[PDB]
Amino acid sequence: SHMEQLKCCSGILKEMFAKKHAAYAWPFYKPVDVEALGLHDYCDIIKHPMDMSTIKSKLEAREYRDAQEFGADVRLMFSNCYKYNPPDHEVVAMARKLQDVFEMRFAKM
Ligand SMILES: CCOC(=O)c1[nH]c(C)c2c1CCCC2=O
Repeated sequence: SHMEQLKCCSGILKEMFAKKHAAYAWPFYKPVDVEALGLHDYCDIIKHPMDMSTIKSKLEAREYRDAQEFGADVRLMFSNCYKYNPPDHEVVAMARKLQDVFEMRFAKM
């Protein structure tokens, strides 16, 4: 059931937003503020920005046909972070910790 697997996707996103993961998930909660100092080049590098609130809205608006499409947006959000930032940036390590949560849940769904 595609409906049931999308309910699992909503459960994975709910955990990613949970207090347990907040110490490293918070940079991914909302769209990157491209007007902040140091982010003048974000829009030139990142063609398709993505964040957890936009994914939550896409789930609510039924913009994902299946778990594969939901997973693609979660992975786009982490890939944007890895592409934009230097490999030693604090946010890259936070993205890895959050991706560990996602990949384990997504694989076992
Ligand atoms: C202080 C507020 O910065 C953020 O929440 C935030 N989130 C992500 C994913 C990023 C940033 C800033 C650096 C670029 C980046 O990849």
